[PDB]
Amino acid sequence: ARGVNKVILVGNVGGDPETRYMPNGNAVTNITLATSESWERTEWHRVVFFGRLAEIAGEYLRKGSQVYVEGSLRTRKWQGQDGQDRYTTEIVVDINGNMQLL
Amino acid sequence: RGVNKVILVGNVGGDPETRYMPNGNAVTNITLATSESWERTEWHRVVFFGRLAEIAGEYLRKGSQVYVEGSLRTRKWQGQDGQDRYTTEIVVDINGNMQLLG
Amino acid sequence: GVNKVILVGNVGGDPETRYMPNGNAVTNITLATSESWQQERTEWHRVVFFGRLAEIAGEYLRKGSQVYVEGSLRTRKWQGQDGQDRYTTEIVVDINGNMQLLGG
Amino acid sequence: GVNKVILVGNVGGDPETRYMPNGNAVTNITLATSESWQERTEWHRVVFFGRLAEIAGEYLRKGSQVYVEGSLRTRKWQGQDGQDRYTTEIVVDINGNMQLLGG
Ligand SMILES: O=c1c(O)c(-c2cc(O)c(O)c(O)c2)oc2cc(O)cc(O)c12
Ligand SMILES: O=c1c(O)c(-c2cc(O)c(O)c(O)c2)oc2cc(O)cc(O)c12
Repeated sequence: ARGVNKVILVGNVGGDPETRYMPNGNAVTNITLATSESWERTEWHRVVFFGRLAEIAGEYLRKGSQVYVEGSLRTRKWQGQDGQDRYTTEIVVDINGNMQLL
Repeated sequence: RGVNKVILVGNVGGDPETRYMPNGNAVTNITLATSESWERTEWHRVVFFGRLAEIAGEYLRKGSQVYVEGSLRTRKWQGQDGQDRYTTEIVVDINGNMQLLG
Repeated sequence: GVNKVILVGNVGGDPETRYMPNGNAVTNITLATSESWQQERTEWHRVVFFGRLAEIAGEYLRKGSQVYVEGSLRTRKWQGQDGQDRYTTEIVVDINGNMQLLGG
Repeated sequence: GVNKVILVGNVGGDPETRYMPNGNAVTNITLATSESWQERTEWHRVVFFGRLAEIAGEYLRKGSQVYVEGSLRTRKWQGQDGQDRYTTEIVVDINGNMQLLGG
């Protein structure tokens, strides 16, 4: 009927956080997060924070910061300037998730 | 050198597609639906490797409820038009887990 | 830090739910998880729910129900009737956690 | 079923590592996680086996921050009987994971 959709990541922040405000005006910050698994492959994650965690992320995270993150997966549908249909899967960290500077 | 973990419980979207590579090894593919009701449903591309692939292929059907634990991998590809596209999947292999529910 | 527990298993007996003056509900179960490989070892967990999930658990869980549970670990200290220190570690599932009835 | 625990916190004292009749290492720590609402800290008994036991023993120290993923095992034991006692531990072995944090 309904399910579980949970993501946990520990890794290093790719560049400085980009935080912006909606009209509301609630904070949304964006980062990319690198995790690596060795047998080396590194994996880049698009993490987006909302609400209090957005402000905290925006304030405290920097390029190279190590951080723990817990959220859920959302794939957004969007259009390129040729029309078409593109998709991006992100890790949404909001009130139902968590973040910890490490 | 990071943590990259995904846990999902949801219902399988269509019958599993399983195929064999050279080497004699199974890879099965499903889509998995998770929903949070106040309703939004989220579709996940899950791909299994190794023993779990055979087990998935054999036991999962359209509508099956299943628990899944894997890690996120986004694959880059050029679409027929010149463009870069990305597909993020949940890889469930020896480091992950699956459990048929019901 | 982070303190997180995820369990899928079968409920051991009927839930025991009770209400405080407030009221607010608290329900208790035991939950069995097994790893098979001996031929199986089963592990018994003391899970306790608070708030909305407590009512939902109380209502919907029964002996034998399969359920998913996400909470955090709390270990309670107590003196037993021999005067000795005892400890009980529970999985607390509250507003920060989650529960999902499985099957149909 | 599924029996999974994930913790991030600070190690309570130096790790205690010991070796078994074979050669295999087992190391023990306590791990503190805290939530402020103004604060409650929770102490976890974590026990490592195999490679992670050696890595834990070598690299973890009092105050180290670490990520840990394991499963819950409650052990029965006598000790002094006295009486029989029970202790729930987080077992981190080949099916789990650990990551030293900080840099
Ligand atoms: O899984 C969940 C979860 O973890 C939290 C959460 C919230 C916090 O404010 C925390 O600090 C925290 O650690 C967890 O909320 C939730 C709320 C839901 O409606 C449903 C969920 O499934 C979760
Ligand atoms: O999460 C897991 C994990 O880390 C390992 C693992 C850990 C090590 O330290 C190793 O050297 C290794 O080969 C595997 O096995 C697993 C096996 C499962 O069935 C399920 C899991 O979730 C894990």
